[PDB]
Amino acid sequence: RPTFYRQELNKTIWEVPERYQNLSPVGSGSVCAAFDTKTGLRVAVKKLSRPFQSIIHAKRTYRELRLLKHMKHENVIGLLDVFTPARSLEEFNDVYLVTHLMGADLNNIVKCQKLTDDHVQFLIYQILRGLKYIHSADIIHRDLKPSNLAVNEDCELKILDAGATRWYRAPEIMLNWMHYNQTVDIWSVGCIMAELLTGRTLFPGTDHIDQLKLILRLVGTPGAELLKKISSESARNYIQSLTQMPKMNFANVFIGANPLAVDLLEKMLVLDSDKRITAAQALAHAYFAQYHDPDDEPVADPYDQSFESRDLLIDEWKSLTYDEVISFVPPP
Ligand SMILES: Cn1nc(C(C)(C)C)cc1NC(=O)Nc1ccc(Cl)cc1
Ligand SMILES: CCCCCCCCO[C@@H]1O[C@H](CO)[C@@H](O)[C@H](O)[C@H]1O
Repeated sequence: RPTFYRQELNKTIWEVPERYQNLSPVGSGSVCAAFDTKTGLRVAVKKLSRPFQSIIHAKRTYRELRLLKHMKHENVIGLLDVFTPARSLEEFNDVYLVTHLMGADLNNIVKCQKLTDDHVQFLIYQILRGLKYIHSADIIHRDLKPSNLAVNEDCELKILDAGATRWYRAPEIMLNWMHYNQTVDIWSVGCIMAELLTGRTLFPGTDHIDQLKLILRLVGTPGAELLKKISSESARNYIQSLTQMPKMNFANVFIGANPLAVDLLEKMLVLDSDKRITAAQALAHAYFAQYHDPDDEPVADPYDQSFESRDLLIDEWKSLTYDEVISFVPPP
């Protein structure tokens, strides 16, 4: 145990190792920017909010620590440190996570700077590279969106999950298909890419039903091959009565754009999730010829997520989370 110190920021009490100095809030879990003295770099410190209040909250805390500890990739958020002031399992009630401070997210970059095709290839390439890694650990993001993409002054990017919200969501998630293959994240990428190319939100729906309406206007109402696969009689009938929107020609939609960018978008923005390009396939697409290195697109170690099936007591999840804090080994 290093030495800790108390400070109040925005009516929140923060107890951190003296290692971390100059704390100033960035967001509300609550996040502070800090100076890491041992390494002399700026970091973000997140104080977990009510981590062990319910069984579901306690499992989320554990899930969050388990995940961040596992993520070891350039284009994915990584855990620099995890600490608790607690001297013992009985004293355990707060969790803090430490990661790189990246100065800005992808909205910010898009909403005032017009991006070149080269900017788009590089930024999307990095999202796909990080996604290949995420997906190889049998993890699905489910909420990919520009605010979950941190970007530095070299436009190097990492994927995170900080916790408008639905403009990037796969149509199957908004019909609560409740199965979801990993290509839901690829839908999200198509939406992000289109917006980097045009500077405009692809599907800026006002509410849930407007969202879907806008999606179908571009990609059309489901074709016969898709409808064939819908096991739910009600879902089928919901779908089949809506006016039968034709699939738009993307070349006629994304006018100024690289024909290779258009081809890739067509392969990502498919209603049928069985037919969407995977992260690994997308990396070898010609759009990214300048960036693609098949020997530098690493996959993750096996990730044991059997805890996901488990129904445990708050204090069990708490103890399990406490073990993970203790076993943490900081990066090189
Ligand atoms: C839950 N989750 N899932 C992922 C992915 C899927 C991107 C690996 C990442 C995370 N969690 C986070 O990204 N958590 C997090 C913690 C501290 C800060 Cl300052 C910012 C974010
Ligand atoms: C309004 C009509 C929207 C239909 C879009 C949903 C089609 C998504 O695609 C479906 O996703 C499932 C994964 O969850 C798979 O099991 C199916 O095989 C696949 O076709």
